[PDB]
Amino acid sequence: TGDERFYAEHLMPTLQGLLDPESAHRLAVRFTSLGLLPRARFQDSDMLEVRVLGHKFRNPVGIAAGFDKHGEAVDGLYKMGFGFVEIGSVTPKPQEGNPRPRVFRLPEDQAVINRYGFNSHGLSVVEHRLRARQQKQAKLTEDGLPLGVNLGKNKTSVDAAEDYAEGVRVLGPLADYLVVNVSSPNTAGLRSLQGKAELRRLLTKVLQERDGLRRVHRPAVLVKIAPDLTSQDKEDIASVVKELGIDGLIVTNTTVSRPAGLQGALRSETGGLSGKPLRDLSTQTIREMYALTQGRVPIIGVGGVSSGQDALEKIRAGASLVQLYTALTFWGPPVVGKVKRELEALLKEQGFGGVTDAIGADHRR
Ligand SMILES: Cc1cc2nc3c(=O)[nH]c(=O)nc-3n(C[C@H](O)[C@H](O)[C@H](O)COP(=O)(O)O)c2cc1C
Ligand SMILES: CC(=O)Nc1ccc(-c2ccc(-c3ccccc3)cc2)cc1C(=O)O
Ligand SMILES: CCCCCCCCCC[N+](C)(C)[O-]
Ligand SMILES: O=C(O)c1cc(=O)[nH]c(=O)[nH]1
Repeated sequence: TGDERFYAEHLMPTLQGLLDPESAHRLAVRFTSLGLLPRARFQDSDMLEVRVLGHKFRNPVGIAAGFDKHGEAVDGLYKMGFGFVEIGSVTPKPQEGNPRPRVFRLPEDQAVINRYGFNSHGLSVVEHRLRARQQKQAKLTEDGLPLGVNLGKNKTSVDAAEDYAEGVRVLGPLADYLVVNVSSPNTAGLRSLQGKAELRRLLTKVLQERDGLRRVHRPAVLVKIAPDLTSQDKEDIASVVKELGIDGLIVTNTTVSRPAGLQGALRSETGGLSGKPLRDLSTQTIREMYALTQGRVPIIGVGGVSSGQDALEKIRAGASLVQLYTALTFWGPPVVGKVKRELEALLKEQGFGGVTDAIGADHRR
């Protein structure tokens, strides 16, 4: 029917009652890849346009990594209304991830816990999948609909930095921006790459490889961090980011914390928690990183965004763009248009000429 209320109150609840989360996810990717979606309707206004990372974004709402892990539904996602698409978290070689079940719903908390473990088709498969639509994407990007590629590492890799280096060389030429994901809570020792010494070495290699690509194929490089960092960790990341000239940060992957108050029966499953319970922890992390980097480093805010208010709070905290995933798993496609519509209304209501004017607003009051 293509209606917010119908999807949230009937279609989605029914779907989740018939299919486990991973099955619903696979089914969703299929329908999305085929463009079988409800009306978009919402028309992006000039107010939502953002210029950052060397690109124009029709609107600041993107689909976070993890929904389209292998780059199979990019075009369908733009059709859904996202201002930008970030694909997967691709590992050099293909790998299956953890055994099932590996993802769980916490309906009473509007949250999800996942421990997929980097299931990925691998760089080669994704490379050819993106090459098949490389020129179509070039036009989309020019039209204000950029593509991001999230890089991960193989479970059995003996050289983490080389895994990311490979990703930069293979998919960097096909992306507007690359994401060095060192914040997955489901890969042993991965988060330790967020440490100062280890991060500096890793990012120096990544940036060298990126700089070695032809200008037209030279993507911006961002680092995606966890919401569970100590104050010391954040200070160190900010320092390395400014020292190396990292282009941006994606703030907050899922959390390994289990906030008091979770009601879901599956709250104690191992994995990263996403959704509403993560929202403010992520917003506060965005706020801190913005201040530590003097507002000079673009931030993509993500974690628990399901409304215009959620989006604006992250923008005012310092995010230039935001992403969502879990909200889509509960409310369906209509949630994209809802967030954009509510965000536009709030911007006007609060006297902002547009999204750009609101970025980091809280720090100036
Ligand atoms: C099932 C699932 C799979 C995910 N896979 C990835 C991934 O491969 N790479 C990554 O950087 N983040 C991944 N994420 C994290 C999301 O990109 C995002 O940082 C986090 O879920 C917070 O946003 P949300 O509350 O809107 O879901 C995943 C999240 C979920 C729920
Ligand atoms: C862990 C995870 O990714 N879960 C999920 C991921 C996606 C979805 C989904 C998203 C979009 C539709 C859709 C698409 C086209 C037309 C109409 C509806 C359907 C299902 C549901 C879940 C879920 O847990 O239930
Ligand atoms: C992904 C399973 C959820 C089932 C709903 C599929 C909705 C079809 C939307 C109809 N349409 C393409 C015409 O807009
Ligand atoms: O593949 C996964 O398990 C995964 C990766 C990541 O970066 N974040 C997450 O929540 N899950």
